[PDB]
Amino acid sequence: DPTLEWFLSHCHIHKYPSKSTLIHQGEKAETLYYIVKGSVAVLIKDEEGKEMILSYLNQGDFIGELGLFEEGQERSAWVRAKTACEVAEISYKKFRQLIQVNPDILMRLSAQMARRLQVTSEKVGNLAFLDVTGRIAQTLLNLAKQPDAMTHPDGMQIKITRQEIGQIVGCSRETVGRILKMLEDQNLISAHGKTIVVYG
Amino acid sequence: TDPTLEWFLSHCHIHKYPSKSTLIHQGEKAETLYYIVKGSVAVLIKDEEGKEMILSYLNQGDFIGELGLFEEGQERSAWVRAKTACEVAEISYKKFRQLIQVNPDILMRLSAQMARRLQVTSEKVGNLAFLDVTGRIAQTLLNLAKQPDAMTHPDGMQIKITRQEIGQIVGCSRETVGRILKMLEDQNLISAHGKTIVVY
Ligand SMILES: Nc1ncnc2c1ncn2[C@@H]1O[C@@H]2COP(=O)(O)O[C@H]2[C@H]1O
Ligand SMILES: Nc1ncnc2c1ncn2[C@@H]1O[C@@H]2COP(=O)(O)O[C@H]2[C@H]1O
Ligand SMILES: [Co+2]
Ligand SMILES: [Co+2]
Repeated sequence: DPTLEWFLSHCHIHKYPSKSTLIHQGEKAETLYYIVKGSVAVLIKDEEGKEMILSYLNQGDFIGELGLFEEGQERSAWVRAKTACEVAEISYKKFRQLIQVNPDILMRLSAQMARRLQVTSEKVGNLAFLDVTGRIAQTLLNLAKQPDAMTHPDGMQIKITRQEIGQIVGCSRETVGRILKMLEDQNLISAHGKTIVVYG
Repeated sequence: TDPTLEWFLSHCHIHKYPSKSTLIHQGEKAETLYYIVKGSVAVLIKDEEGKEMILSYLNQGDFIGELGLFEEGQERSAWVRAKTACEVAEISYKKFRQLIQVNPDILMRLSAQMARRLQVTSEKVGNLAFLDVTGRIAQTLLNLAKQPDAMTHPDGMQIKITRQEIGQIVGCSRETVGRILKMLEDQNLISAHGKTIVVY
């Protein structure tokens, strides 16, 4: 679509190696990103320093949008490259100009914000309403739908550490280990360390 | 005076909702957007058995029902309940989308609110994670003792909050809250005197 191409023509490209940080929580926010390639993790850290993965974002996702709409905003979270990342970046000042030229670019941005509120709202509810077995089950399904998932003779294969899962659902690495074992025993997955096949 | 808002409002029609009435039911097909002209509401989600978690309080000046705007056929993501007598302006998504094309500033106003809500709800995820209901209640009382209208007290800091309110913050039953406060008291973390609590 030409709207996106137009948008990108006003951006400039940065490349981020896997594990590098694109955005630090608390920074003054002045620029918008769009993921051209790769994936990032959005992270926050509780009052006792435990890291918490709010979301993964992928090709086609905007980042750094939350600071755009009122003056003097700080970045609300850390964003770290999960894989080699290529991102287009544009100043808020410039983006505001584009918005006036073609409102559709704001529509696409706002649509992702709405989706994120829906998703994050469900996540907070599940923290109270779902047990860790349930949260991990859902997470495994979600990861199987991610661009880095691999089709498998037996289903969809994912690569992920117990630590990462713990940071997603809010539990210890050991808890994850035990629950992965249960889900296996329940014939929902087949574990292989940092390699898991999800059935469906 | 906000010319942009008044223009938008001229395309709306007004509804009056009595205190405790439900403006929006989770699951209903979303086709309209609201703007609160007067009053306050609570946004809540519920587990299969109907236990409530409050996500936000919204009041005069806030949009509600915005999350289904960017793609037809979505369901309301939460319940919205009137806390006081409420007057809301309502408009179809179809009409609102036309306004956006005429003047994208109306979408900017909306998006500013979506962005604040995502930050707030993300913070709630970080707050509730890695804790069970007891830990969540302990944390909740500790945060309230740092809020504006939290009066000083010889033993610590005195706050006023009901069991139902606490339960809605952490997503548990008031029965559960009651049990937990008694223990917290026993463990010399707090002193509970009805709707009044002193946090040490
Ligand atoms: N709950 C969330 N879901 C998805 N993305 C988020 C969430 N919270 C923060 N972000 C992203 O992380 C970014 C951190 O910088 P910004 O606040 O400017 O913009 C933020 C969003 O792009
Ligand atoms: N996390 C949240 N914070 C603030 N408001 C919310 C949140 N989740 C849902 N809402 C509001 O509740 C509404 C329910 O209907 P909609 O999904 O159409 O639009 C939603 C928002 O207006
Ligand atoms: Co740059
Ligand atoms: Co109506």
